[PDB]
Amino acid sequence: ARNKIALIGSGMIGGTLAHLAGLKELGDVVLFDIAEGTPQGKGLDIAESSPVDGFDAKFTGANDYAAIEGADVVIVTAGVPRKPGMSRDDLLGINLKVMEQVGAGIKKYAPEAFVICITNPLDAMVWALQKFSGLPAHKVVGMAGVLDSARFRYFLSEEFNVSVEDVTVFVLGGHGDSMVPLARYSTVAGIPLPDLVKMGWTSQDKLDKIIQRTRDGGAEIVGLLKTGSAFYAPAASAIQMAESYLKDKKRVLPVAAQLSGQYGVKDMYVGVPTVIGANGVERIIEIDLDKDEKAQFDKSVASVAGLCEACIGIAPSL
Amino acid sequence: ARNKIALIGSGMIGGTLAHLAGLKELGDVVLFDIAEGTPQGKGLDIAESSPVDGFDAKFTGANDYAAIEGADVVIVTAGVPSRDDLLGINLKVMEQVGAGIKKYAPEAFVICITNPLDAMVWALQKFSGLPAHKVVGMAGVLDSARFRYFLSEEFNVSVEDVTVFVLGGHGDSMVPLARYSTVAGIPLPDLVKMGWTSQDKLDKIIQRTRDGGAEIVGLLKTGSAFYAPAASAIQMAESYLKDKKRVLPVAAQLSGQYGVKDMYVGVPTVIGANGVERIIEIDLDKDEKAQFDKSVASVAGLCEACIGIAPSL
Amino acid sequence: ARNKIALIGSGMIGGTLAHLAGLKELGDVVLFDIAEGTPQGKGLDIAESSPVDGFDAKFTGANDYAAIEGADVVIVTAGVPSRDDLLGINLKVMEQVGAGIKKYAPEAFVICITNPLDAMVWALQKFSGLPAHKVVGMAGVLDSARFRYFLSEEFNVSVEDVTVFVLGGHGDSMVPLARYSTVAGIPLPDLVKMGWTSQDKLDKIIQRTRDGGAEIVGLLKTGSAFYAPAASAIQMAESYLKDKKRVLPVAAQLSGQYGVKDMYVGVPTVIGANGVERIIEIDLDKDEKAQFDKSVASVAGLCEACIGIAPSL
Amino acid sequence: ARNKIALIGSGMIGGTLAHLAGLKELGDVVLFDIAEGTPQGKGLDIAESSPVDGFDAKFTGANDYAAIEGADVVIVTAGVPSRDDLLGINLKVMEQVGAGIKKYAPEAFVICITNPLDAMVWALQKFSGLPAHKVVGMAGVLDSARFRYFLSEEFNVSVEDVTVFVLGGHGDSMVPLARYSTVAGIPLPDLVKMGWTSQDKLDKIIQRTRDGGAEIVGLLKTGSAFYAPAASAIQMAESYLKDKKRVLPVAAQLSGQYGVKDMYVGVPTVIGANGVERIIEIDLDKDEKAQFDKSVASVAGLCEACIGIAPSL
Ligand SMILES: NC(=O)c1ccc[n+]([C@@H]2O[C@H](COP(=O)([O-])OP(=O)(O)OC[C@H]3O[C@@H](n4cnc5c(N)ncnc54)[C@H](O)[C@@H]3O)[C@@H](O)[C@H]2O)c1
Ligand SMILES: NC(=O)c1ccc[n+]([C@@H]2O[C@H](COP(=O)([O-])OP(=O)(O)OC[C@H]3O[C@@H](n4cnc5c(N)ncnc54)[C@H](O)[C@@H]3O)[C@@H](O)[C@H]2O)c1
Ligand SMILES: NC(=O)c1ccc[n+]([C@@H]2O[C@H](COP(=O)([O-])OP(=O)(O)OC[C@H]3O[C@@H](n4cnc5c(N)ncnc54)[C@H](O)[C@@H]3O)[C@@H](O)[C@H]2O)c1
Ligand SMILES: NC(=O)c1ccc[n+]([C@@H]2O[C@H](COP(=O)([O-])OP(=O)(O)OC[C@H]3O[C@@H](n4cnc5c(N)ncnc54)[C@H](O)[C@@H]3O)[C@@H](O)[C@H]2O)c1
Repeated sequence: ARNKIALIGSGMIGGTLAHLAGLKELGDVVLFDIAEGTPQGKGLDIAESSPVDGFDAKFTGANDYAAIEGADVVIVTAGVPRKPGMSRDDLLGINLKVMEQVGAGIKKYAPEAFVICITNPLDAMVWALQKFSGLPAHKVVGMAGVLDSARFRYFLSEEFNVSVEDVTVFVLGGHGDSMVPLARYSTVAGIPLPDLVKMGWTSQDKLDKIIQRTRDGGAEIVGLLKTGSAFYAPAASAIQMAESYLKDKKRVLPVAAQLSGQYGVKDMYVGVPTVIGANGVERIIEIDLDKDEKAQFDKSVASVAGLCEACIGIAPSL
Repeated sequence: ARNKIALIGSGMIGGTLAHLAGLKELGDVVLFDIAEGTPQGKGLDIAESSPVDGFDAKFTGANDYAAIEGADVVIVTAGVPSRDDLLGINLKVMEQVGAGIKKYAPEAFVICITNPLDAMVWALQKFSGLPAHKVVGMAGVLDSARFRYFLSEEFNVSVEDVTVFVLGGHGDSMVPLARYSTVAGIPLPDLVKMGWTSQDKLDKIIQRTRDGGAEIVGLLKTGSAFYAPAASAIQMAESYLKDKKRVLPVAAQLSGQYGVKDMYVGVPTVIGANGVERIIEIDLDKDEKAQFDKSVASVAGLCEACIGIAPSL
Repeated sequence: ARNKIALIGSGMIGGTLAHLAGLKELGDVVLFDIAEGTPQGKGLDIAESSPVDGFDAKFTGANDYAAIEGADVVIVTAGVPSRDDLLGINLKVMEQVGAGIKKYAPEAFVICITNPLDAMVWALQKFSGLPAHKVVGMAGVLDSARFRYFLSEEFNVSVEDVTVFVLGGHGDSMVPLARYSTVAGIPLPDLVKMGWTSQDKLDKIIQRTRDGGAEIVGLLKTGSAFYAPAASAIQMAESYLKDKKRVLPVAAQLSGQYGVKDMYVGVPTVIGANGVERIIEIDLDKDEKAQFDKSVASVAGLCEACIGIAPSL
Repeated sequence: ARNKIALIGSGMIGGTLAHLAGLKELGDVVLFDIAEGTPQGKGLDIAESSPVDGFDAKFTGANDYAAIEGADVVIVTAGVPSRDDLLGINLKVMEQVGAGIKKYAPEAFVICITNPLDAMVWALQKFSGLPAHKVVGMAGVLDSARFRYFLSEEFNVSVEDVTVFVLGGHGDSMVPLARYSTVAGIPLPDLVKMGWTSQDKLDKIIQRTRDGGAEIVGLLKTGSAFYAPAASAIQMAESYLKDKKRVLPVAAQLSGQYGVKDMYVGVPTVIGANGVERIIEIDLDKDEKAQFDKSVASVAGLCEACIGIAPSL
């Protein structure tokens, strides 16, 4: 029988996840949304594209959670944006409620799924989502690092004029100010960035500007598109996480995972390097940070706790 | 020198074309549009996604036609969605696009998607002045894709083992040939005799193909199909770039085949490094010929109208 | 957990099978053989190739059947290349492989490539006791692959657009159906009428497909074909593993279809997660029916020769 | 047109190159060899496989160098498995191969695989007289692949998340840099501290990488590795053909970098549409410098023996 992949949210990222899941033959897809028609339409559109490329996959649009029954992977993009100066508490209120509905859906119909959360704000929403759903935490993760890592790698490849395949980056934490990059564990062909700077490939000021561009990467795309946000690279990033699970690949990926002691964090979701295989998060890799790195990490973890506490405020259920 | 692909139009189809061209490593990509920001944002988003799968391609977003200079392939989705109003709006778009290509990409293989397809690609090759064998319209591959998918469902077999044969345009102007459509080489009428489905059901599947575009519009509400149309045009671009010589149903200029001259019609073509290298002229029976003729006459009308807006044609 | 694919025999075909399974990411691979060193060697070599393209798959070489335990797919190329000496040697190999499969991989989909194919797959399902819908032989896809390749060269079109239809086995036992072979849905006889080729040329192509294996042996001198056969089996494996429901010519057990019972014969099948899910039974004309029966009678003879050797059957 | 890839040598490596080149749609392929039938047979066998997977590529087996005319990439495996006797035999081959490339493919990117590699590639570019930035030796990619595979097993992670950095050639001439080899950006020496492994186990993996080729020869008994060597050369070719600018360890001509002039050594290179577009010059510590200089000295030694046997150089 084929793997089944449910996508909870059929907006621009949802649709892109479906298309990539077909192209890559990851299994049958269910596109779920509250909007009537959108998931049916995209699903059929993608299904109609399939003979051109030759992949055999079912695409079902649904407005009911029962459609996701037995899904091997669920990818959650359902939620609302920060439109445009609405409150920070307003946002959390709407998306926490969505995390509660989705969490009930998955618990009922797809309890054994590997769940990948994309909904913002990520570190909090994925934390709310595993509490609300009750799934084992090693089976519920947030996508954030792979995306930041993709942007950073892309910018470095431009800066150095080498393949994106030969750039490696190491990032912890979440997006924006919460990102904690390690330049010293980032490389071209294994040559660490500091050594590349020593050799003149680029300057420290330029590397810093590239790191900042990475922090602001989501907002840059918003600024160019105006009416929506990034969907191609976010979709690609989550599909890479799903693929590592489906194929038991044991990729080492930066993902929002539940820490239970590591880096001195407990009962919370933080962007860390994880090995993702057929049993979800199989190992969380604990590096030995230096004093500056530790400071920035502890600052990032504290900022995420603050958000989680705001969520407990609005939804004390948690 | 990488191949260069220019996408004129950075809407939903344009973006999907760019993503596929990236994923399939077809070359560097330029997203053109009149709307500032959109091409640039989609291009950067796709570029940023590239480390994930590891394709190396440049994605440039542009608002100036000069950006398409030297493009090996150009895919045109520009246009807007009164019959003589939409024609006049879209003809003017073909006019600009034609001028752009003439100036900056004269050696390109050009694939037109803008509706109404047969009239638009016909106008576009006149406006651009490019050799007709290098200017084609995508329509058949999309209709053929929908029809195969529906048959795949009905018969519960792989999409890869269904072949269908279509002439003409979309909707009422489509001319399918059941007898030249098959599963593993067994023609549809033989499949019906074997009990794989009924004629009534086959007829409904043909009708569903006719209405296929309107079906997706009714489900999406705010816009139209873009995955299957994007995939269909990429297939045509890929056959050119790789000199594959696939036999694809495409809007091409006929010059005597099927008794048609100086007109674009959906016909079976072999597409290779030289563009349209061959047009296949099949022997239509009486009823097929009548359907094909009605279809060509209807394309003739749209063209006559276009002449009566832009006498330049 | 990943799919597991067990390859019984690690010669040139087995190694190619392993490499293709790797590149296509069909799952973990077990190479099995008697020759010491060989399977462990090719497995390691392929494994060490894996970081280049980035596929993650285990390659285990083994000289003992226990390594194949729980295989989702087993592909058997084991055997040796007088007629009653060939049947005797390979019958004994089919017996050893069958008990191996019975003991360790009873739920596997099994694909037999050992010659003479139609008799050995029939022997293999009897010895193994596996359900028949789960034991098939590879022959039709290989013949069909060659035939399509020759036609693509003749017509100068993509291999993707040529479909051929073949029943029976290799050589003189092949029964091709020109009327169910096409280019983009146009049957070969109709392509002859358009002047794309002649009937003489088609006949030579058909004879070339009958002799296609001997041709490669005649070029190589010291061995036989392995790339096309390997690719052919992998397509079969893949349709099973991905539940594609491709319609493929395969040696399958008939039980009434075409008038044949308790015998394996090359027929069109639908291959999906349950193995052979349907045997397609087309309406043969009088001459096809006669050619089919002659081919079936010939296979009946080989099987009778086997029962005389191994009354177990 | 399509890219053209000429394979000089149609043994096990050459056939695998041709298979990979077809599968990955890198272009048309010419298999060359002095042996009659072999290249024709492998070419035909692979071509006959093409309809299964659907790649469109021509395969030509030839026994005359004129067949390679116009080749964009040439991959040389020609050769033979007394040290001065081996150098004498294989230098003869590089002279003949050099003469054919010079006459028929003077604009090719040439990838040399024939042993002993750093001497033979050096010799090949002198005999052929092609620009040095267009003639390279494949060695480092293969060592890097084995090394990354062994580490991937060691730590139970994807092969895609291991990076290794290697200078020099094979065996004792290899100069790995543990500090520039990683999992997910974490260097080998730090992994030891974090207790993921021990220094003693790293050392064994390094030694295993040095003996990797001999390890495969021991398992196969009667030949040497061909899957990983073929994958490695294809990666290099592909970086040229698709202008990827991959950072690959390759035998390249140094002209000052690392203190070496007019000699081929394994170094980090950026390979793009112009061949070796950059040679990366890292900052070696004193022990790495001594290791590297010892390795370079042993390559200079071989080149001198070569001049002994062929003063021409
Ligand atoms: N984490 C990251 O790295 C990252 C990057 C980019 C975007 N995002 C986030 O992804 C989310 C969506 O992305 P998008 O571009 O598809 O936006 P979108 O608004 O187009 O998608 C949201 C979809 O969710 C549906 N929805 C709304 N409420 C729902 C509910 N209660 N139940 C089920 N479905 C519901 C909507 O109908 C809509 O189709 C946003 O929250 C955005 O911030 C995250
Ligand atoms: N032939 C077929 O089978 C087929 C199928 C589906 C859709 N279509 C057609 O494809 C076209 C585009 O589809 P879409 O879904 O991407 O719509 P879309 O509106 O999302 O894309 C059109 C884009 O073109 C731009 N545009 C308008 N005028 C322009 C100009 N003069 N120069 C540059 N850009 C201009 C718009 O700003 C917009 O971004 C439509 O005409 C549609 O009917 C054809
Ligand atoms: N059916 C077809 O359409 C078709 C086409 C081409 C070739 N073939 C057949 O493919 C088969 C193998 O081709 P190849 O390239 O692998 O040749 P090969 O000799 O390289 O492979 C045969 C392998 O089987 C092993 N073997 C021998 N006896 C065994 C036993 N009792 N148990 C287990 N293993 C045993 C050998 O050690 C050898 O490694 C041949 O039988 C040939 O006739 C079939
Ligand atoms: N440098 C590396 O990293 C590396 C790694 C592995 C193997 N190798 C070497 O690669 C070479 C190829 O190995 P293989 O598996 O293909 O061996 P093989 O013996 O199977 O292939 C050699 C082929 O070259 C042919 N040949 C001999 N002399 C020739 C000539 N003058 N002109 C043209 N063809 C000639 C032979 O007929 C044969 O078909 C071997 O020399 C091996 O030592 C190098």
